[PDB]
Amino acid sequence: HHHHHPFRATGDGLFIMNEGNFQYGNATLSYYDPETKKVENEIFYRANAMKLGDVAQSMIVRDTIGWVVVNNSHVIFAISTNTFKEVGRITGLTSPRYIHFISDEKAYITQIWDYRIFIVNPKTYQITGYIECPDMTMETGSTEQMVQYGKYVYVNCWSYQNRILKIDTTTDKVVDQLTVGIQPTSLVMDKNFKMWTITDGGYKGSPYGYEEPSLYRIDAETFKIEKQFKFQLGDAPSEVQLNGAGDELYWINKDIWRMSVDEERVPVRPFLKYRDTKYYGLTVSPKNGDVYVADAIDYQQQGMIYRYTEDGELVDEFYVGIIPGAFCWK
Ligand code: CNC
Repeated sequence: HHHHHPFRATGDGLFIMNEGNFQYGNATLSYYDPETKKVENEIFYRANAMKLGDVAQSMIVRDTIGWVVVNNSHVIFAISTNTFKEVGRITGLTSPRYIHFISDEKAYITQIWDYRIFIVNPKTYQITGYIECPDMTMETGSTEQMVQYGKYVYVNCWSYQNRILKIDTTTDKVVDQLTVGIQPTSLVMDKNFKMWTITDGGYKGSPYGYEEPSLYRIDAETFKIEKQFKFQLGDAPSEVQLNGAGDELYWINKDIWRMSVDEERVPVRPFLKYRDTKYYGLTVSPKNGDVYVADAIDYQQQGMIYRYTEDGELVDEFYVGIIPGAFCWK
């Protein structure tokens, strides 16, 4: 007829969630093919004729449907992973963080500025319940990333909290907790069924705290801490990630750092050196073993991704949205 055929996502590509400026409404989604090395920006806007919203935080792909969590627009959009077109949405979310699917019929949505985890039925798009976290307020509340062991979801508590919680999905109740250093940022489960989390500093002039941050290996069966790796005061680490095998752990602390999940010690040498910039998100390809590093670079201008081989040679670098912070494989 007339207009050029719409953009489609063929193949085993990569969504990049760009946070945008908080309060400025300029969050965007990007898509990248590793084979083609072509990035498409603003795919949500261009597909739906509608701005993504305000702090685009995270994403999960589930049977060709992508669940994109817009933290500060109080929403999660279901999109086609082929078309990027909205197929449905979940609204009325305090300030969502991450979504974890127990089943098709039930998922948990963590929140900041709330003491509850929301329970939804993804097939109806409806809230089904709430999970009251102990010793938590609406004023300082924070749930974040999740992993499942058996019948249990574990979840780290970040902004002005110092805990990992343990939830029985049979009852949807918190049944156990573990205190760690302040503001654990992230959580992953390795091939040995050990969780890893890394704290940030707090910040200079926090009313909650400012201490030395730490990486923790934790057994999933027994919920006990096995190691701790303490770093410098004024470090502010973030975004722990695993490779596809779950035997190589990576995190951000000025540089990108890498450690085999086996072995008792933090390597001397990073995976990738500091650049007087703000490395901010991170992922590993489950096909290639390749490492993508999201640079926010000053948090103002258009950000960049940097792609490296498992063995540390630069493959590609490409411009995305403002403050890229998270990835999701298709
Ligand atoms: C830098 C930064 C960022 N932060 Co802070 C983080 N960590 N933050 C910080 C640091 C600021 C040090 C500094 N001034 O450089 C740091 C660690 C101290 C901080 C503090 C906080 N932050 C916090 C959070 C949760 C967030 N932060 C982001 C704004 C989050 C950003 C991510 C994002 N997508 O925006 C972020 C990575 C980039 C913001 C920025 O510097 N923009 C550059 C430039 C454009 O500045 P801007 O327009 O004026 O932005 C200002 C604000 O963002 C302010 N600010 C920073 N964080 C917050 C948080 C809140 C709640 C408010 C009202 C303002 C801020 O600092 C900037 C001053 O110019 C956030 C979007 C990150 C995320 N995606 O989860 C998220 C807020 C989302 C929400 N719904 O609340 C803390 C609650 C974390 C904590 N418990 O320690 C805390 C709040 C303290 C406060 N209100 O003063």
